[PDB]
Amino acid sequence: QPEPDMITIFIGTWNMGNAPPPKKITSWFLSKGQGKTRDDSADYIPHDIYVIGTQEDPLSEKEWLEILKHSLQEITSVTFKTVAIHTLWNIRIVVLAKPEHENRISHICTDNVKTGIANTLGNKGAVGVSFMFNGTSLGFVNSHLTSGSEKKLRRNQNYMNILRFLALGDKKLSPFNITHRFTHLFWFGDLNYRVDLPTWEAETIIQKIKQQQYADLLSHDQLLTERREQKVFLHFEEEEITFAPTYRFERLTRDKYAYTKQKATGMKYNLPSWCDRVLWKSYPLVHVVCQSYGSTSDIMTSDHSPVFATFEAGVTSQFVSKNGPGTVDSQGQIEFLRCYATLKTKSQTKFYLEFHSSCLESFVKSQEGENEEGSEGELVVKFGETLPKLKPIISDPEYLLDQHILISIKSSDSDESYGEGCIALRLEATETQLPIYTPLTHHGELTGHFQGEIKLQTSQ
Ligand SMILES: CN1CCN(c2ccc(C#N)cc2)CC1
Repeated sequence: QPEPDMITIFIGTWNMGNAPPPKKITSWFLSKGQGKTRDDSADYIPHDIYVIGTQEDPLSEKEWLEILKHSLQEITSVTFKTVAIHTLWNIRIVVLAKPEHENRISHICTDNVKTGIANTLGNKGAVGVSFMFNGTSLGFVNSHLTSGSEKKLRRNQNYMNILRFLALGDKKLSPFNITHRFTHLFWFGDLNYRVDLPTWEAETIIQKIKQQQYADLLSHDQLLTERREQKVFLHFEEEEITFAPTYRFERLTRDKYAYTKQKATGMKYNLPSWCDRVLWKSYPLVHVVCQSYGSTSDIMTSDHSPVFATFEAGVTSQFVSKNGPGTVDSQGQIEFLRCYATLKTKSQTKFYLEFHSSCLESFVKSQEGENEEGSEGELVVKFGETLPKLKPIISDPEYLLDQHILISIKSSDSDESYGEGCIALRLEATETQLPIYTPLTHHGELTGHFQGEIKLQTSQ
């Protein structure tokens, strides 16, 4: 039985509007409805992993697991295994996998973050799941962010609290938040960003939707515009949206958007919006292709429509050589030449680097770099040719070229990370000096850059 080098992952997000689902929800798992939909010829082919995010979910974990498993069994004739289920209030994540993957999945983690303080603490936040699939780390975040058209900044703050405080993945990666811990990170949910047009334009917006003319609406989508201005979701991707806004519908039809202010809305308008989203971030030069992104048309119990996304994702095998794991492979080495970090910090402390990777027996601390002043005010930390030679556990190029090195730049004074990034070892050549680059972030905000050259030696 050969180990896979690709899997397909289903991501679903649905705000259920505190109503039980209808008897049939198979269209969701089949990526059928509006948008980028899945070919009919694939309907019987199971995805490898299904990740279901709900919000305003009124069901018990048991009730929802029974509907999900029976749904997938009807579609695929496969009885899926439950990897994980985690619920915060009415926010839930379920991870299901094909039975053949049971002994490929390990290190399962779950966590939640509650957003807001006092007033604003009590129903919004996120749940997450991570695990290893053979040699590949996978993370999944289902978030229900702050509602309301005039709260995009709150949403962006909820995002930063969730990425700072959701504790998933390998805890040995202590300098790194969830945006660096996984080969593939999927973030989805009722993110609650709105189409930011005047209230008086509600019927115009509805007209545009009925004509399937989304361009003038998406140019005012707060998630796209906030992302464009680097206010939120920096270094994440989203597929092009080609489906109608998924909120706010009259229940039991999809023929009507209910946008007018009501006591039940706190006298807020809910102009038609793409509240329900799927985004991802994968390490550099790993295969990840979105194969569907859309909304269902036939599930109408909620004032939101379910959203689906599917992905091809590269995975690697759990590699064993004669040498590592449990020792170094002297035929392998990673060298760094002419490296420097450019930091936005106004501070003057010394800095050192930490290199973290599952290709190393443990993380490596560098010597302190030399601080200089950039021509436009910046701090430049020069490492020159001073960085340590990294000793991988396995030298086989079939393993080593698939790996990644996480970098943190840390203050000598405080041992606090000022910036985190990631370098792919998927190089154009071995035994050859080649440029490398990563942006550096801290709490998911840009703090600098790391650049230089790498020289990778494999056994070939
Ligand atoms: C690195 N890429 C991902 C983020 N980018 C964008 C572009 C347009 C909008 C809009 N509207 C939002 C984000 C640039 C390309």
